[PDB]
Amino acid sequence: TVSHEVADCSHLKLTQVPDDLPTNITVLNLTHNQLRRLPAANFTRYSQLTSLDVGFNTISKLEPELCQKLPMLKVLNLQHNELSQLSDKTFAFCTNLTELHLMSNSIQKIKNNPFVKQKNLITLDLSHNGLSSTKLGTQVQLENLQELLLSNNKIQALKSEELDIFANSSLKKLELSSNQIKEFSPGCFHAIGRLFGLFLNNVQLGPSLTEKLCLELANTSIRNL
RNA sequence: CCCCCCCCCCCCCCCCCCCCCCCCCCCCCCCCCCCCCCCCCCCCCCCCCCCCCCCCCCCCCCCCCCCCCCCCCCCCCCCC
Repeated sequence: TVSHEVADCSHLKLTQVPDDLPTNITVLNLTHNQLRRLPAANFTRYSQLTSLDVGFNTISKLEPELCQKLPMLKVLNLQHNELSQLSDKTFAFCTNLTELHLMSNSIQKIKNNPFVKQKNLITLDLSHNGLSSTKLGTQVQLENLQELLLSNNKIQALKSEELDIFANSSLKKLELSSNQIKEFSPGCFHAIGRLFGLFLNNVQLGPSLTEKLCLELANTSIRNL
């Protein structure tokens, strides 16, 4: 685990996090490991981190006390894990995050409300998940959100009520690639506050569905398609 | 030569309630085993593409060297 300012533990087959590192480290990387559990009790010493890349590992579920100890954590990477369950208190105490990757966690459904308790989030990733609807909450949140990725999901319909959350959000990227959406609801994109870019790569529309898509983009601020 | 009415004690049967003890079924939680699917760690094997390295072979170019063939010149000498 070589580290001078950047802490790297890539491809080192770690089972538990190390406990001998400088306190003032900002980024700590443990990609490509098998941290089966990530206890919060081992991070008493680690309280000055900003980015935490713990992706490509085998974490089952997370605890609220993990980011209690981190008041300055800003990047939280959970790529290729088993975090299939989310709760209101999963990301409650930590709200300074501006980056949150959840690619390939086999997330099935968003139950009630995982993302109100943060307002400074910028980029949200939900690629390679089992989501079938774009509903991520009940009320309106993610005011400062700009980047949203939902590629390689199992979404077949893009309903207007599913995007009522983003009535006051400026979104520059809606990554909905590799999802077999076959129905478009009126006002689905008008519910979005500020839509700037739509990405529908590898998605089977056809000419008629493309025409309906363009009709649904009437009177909006889209820049890229 | 008889019936009736009171009372004690002990029975038997029947309905209700409360106890233990057990059986069957079911619920909840936990453990073990088997099967299916998925993720990650490595160490890899096979195939294709791309890039280089060595050696070698064919063809070509350039510079030659030797030999053969042809032509010209210089000097010397004869024939009529």
